Amino acid sequence: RNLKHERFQSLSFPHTKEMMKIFHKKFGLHNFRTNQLEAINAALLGEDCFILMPTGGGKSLCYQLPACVSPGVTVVISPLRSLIVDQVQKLTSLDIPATYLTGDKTDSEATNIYLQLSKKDPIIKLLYVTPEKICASNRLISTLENLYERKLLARFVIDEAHCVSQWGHDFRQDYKRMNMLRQKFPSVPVMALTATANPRVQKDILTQLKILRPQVFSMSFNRHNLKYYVLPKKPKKVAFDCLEWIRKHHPYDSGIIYCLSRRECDTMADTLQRDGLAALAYHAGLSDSARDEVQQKWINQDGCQVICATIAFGMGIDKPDVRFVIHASLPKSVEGYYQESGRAGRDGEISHCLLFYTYHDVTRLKRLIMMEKDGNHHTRETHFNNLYSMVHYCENITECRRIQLLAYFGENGFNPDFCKKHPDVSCDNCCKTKDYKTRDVTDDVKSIVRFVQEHSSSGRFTMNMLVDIFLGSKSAKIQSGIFGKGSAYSRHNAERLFKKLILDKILDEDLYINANDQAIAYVMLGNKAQTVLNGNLKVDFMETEKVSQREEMVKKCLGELTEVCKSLGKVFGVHYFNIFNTVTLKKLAESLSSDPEVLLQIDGVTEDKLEKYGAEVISVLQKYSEWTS
DNA sequence: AGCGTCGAGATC
DNA sequence: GATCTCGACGCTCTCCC
Ligand SMILES: Nc1ncnc2c1ncn2[C@@H]1O[C@H](COP(=O)(O)OP(=O)(O)O)[C@@H](O)[C@H]1O
Ligand SMILES: [Zn+2]
Repeated sequence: RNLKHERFQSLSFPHTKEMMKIFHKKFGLHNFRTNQLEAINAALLGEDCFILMPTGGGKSLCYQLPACVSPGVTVVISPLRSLIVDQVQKLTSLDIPATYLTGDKTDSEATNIYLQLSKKDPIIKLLYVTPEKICASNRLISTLENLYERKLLARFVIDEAHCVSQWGHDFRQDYKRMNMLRQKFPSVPVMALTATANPRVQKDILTQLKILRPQVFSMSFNRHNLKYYVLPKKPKKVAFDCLEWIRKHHPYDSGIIYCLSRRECDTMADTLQRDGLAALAYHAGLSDSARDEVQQKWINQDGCQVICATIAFGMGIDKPDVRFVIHASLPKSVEGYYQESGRAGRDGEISHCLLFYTYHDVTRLKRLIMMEKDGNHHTRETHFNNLYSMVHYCENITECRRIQLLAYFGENGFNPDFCKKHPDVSCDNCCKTKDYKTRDVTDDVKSIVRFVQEHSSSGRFTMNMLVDIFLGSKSAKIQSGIFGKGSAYSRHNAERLFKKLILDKILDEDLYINANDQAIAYVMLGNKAQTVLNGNLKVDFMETEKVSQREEMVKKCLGELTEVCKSLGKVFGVHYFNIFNTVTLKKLAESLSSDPEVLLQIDGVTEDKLEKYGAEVISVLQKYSEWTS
């Protein structure tokens, strides 16, 4: 399914002259990434395009570049004004005419937009818009209708297209009403983009939007620049480990910490602030005035380094230079973990994804499923399925996590040499230095299964009890059926081995509620236990035991350049990263050159940007002129 | 009633 | 010095918009 659009890879096309002209001089880029040239060409031939790329893939270019090289205006549908504002700010920073009708623009300002569009001489190529605006306001419609007639409606871009699927992680009703846009404007090319790896959703997007035979541009959803860590969660020193970790690796960079509840966010946020870390809580419990102040401070890096957010609310804001993302608890599913931690490092620079794990968090999350009241169906059983798939990600400490994540989406092709060919972004499992031998413990398992069967006739021994008992400890509750046999086993391997008999469907768990809300998991038996007792299924387990002077100047240079962007930001009324992105800055500093003939040969440096932001930047770069050796 | 935490003492 | 064990003591949160 990962096709090759050999037809669209040619530079022989008529538009190719002007397109490359805008690609080099307006955007300032030099080389296309995977499926970029193919997707761009296709869009410019009037084809219905469907873009599937992971975060940071390069989805923005697939519609932003065609709009610049097209008669008329491209109409882009986005789900949030926050996303819209960020993209328009990036575009206006390149002197590319664009604006938006989100709804919080007063009718007077709104009308000024409709004016520039009506002249039929519009200089504006990109018009971002929210879905309820199209649905509710028939004022917008009467404008578009005029553009269609003069053949100036270039195409309908549908950003975040996964919002149309009820099977998607972010469903929106107004996206269902997008089919009415194609009905009135059938001649107009439609383009859908998404960063969803879930194929069942990818398929559903096409079915719901009723796009007739599109060009499907797929890609490997492996996140090339994310370091995946799983770490042992000693509860109650999460904040300390986060504080310690952040200060060690990324003391002066923004990040996110995801917590299950609004309260735990406040708690996490509180602990960090009083120790001198710029942390704020972020969730739906905040007043609207508060919410706006948080995102002001976090996005612009003005008095807030870290937000402590609930998953639902954390999706609502973003910045491209998020250097780390920490999950304080255990995510509900692997797709969820992937999309959540995936939003780190959109700017393509290395970023870290830390999951704090303990199996205790499982029983908590297990009870949440039982409680909630939309209806206890055998679909909510699947919420349990996803959960088990998540634990597997955490318990698997040998197989490359990149393979594990992609395997969950069923991605085929990925080379397991990646972490080895790319040491700088290796995951923890491939980071783990030593080897381990797998042994057969069927003998040991039989005794165990027998033990549980005897005292169950729900359950009467939790995992901890069972481990203490089988470890031959002195905290053990009963020294009868298997006391002292896992004497060989450490309390690390004894633990994991017990975590692996609840993952092979060998021992299920009991969810008794307590004399209080925190539920306990008594151990029972798992269906497959007899296929083991039959003399059939075999079991296996795997016991687990200076800077140089020029390099010093680029650091100093890069330091000043960042603040200059921050200042230019407040002046031009724009986020600091919509001036120069992190990669642009990093390459500028490493040249130490003031020669514009060398600077324009760097990604992100354009004639316009080096003209209205140049003077301030070149001044700083002049100081290091005597170092460009 | 289970469960981390954590100081004191065993063990390497 | 660093990791383990024991066992007394203290806290346990139907989540998210
Ligand atoms: N082909 C490319 N060449 C150079 N830089 C690129 C390219 N594509 C994207 N980028 C850079 O990557 C950053 C984010 O890419 P973006 O298109 O926003 O990814 P996505 O839209 O998938 O989130 C942008 O700041 C842009 O400068
Ligand atoms: Zn790996």
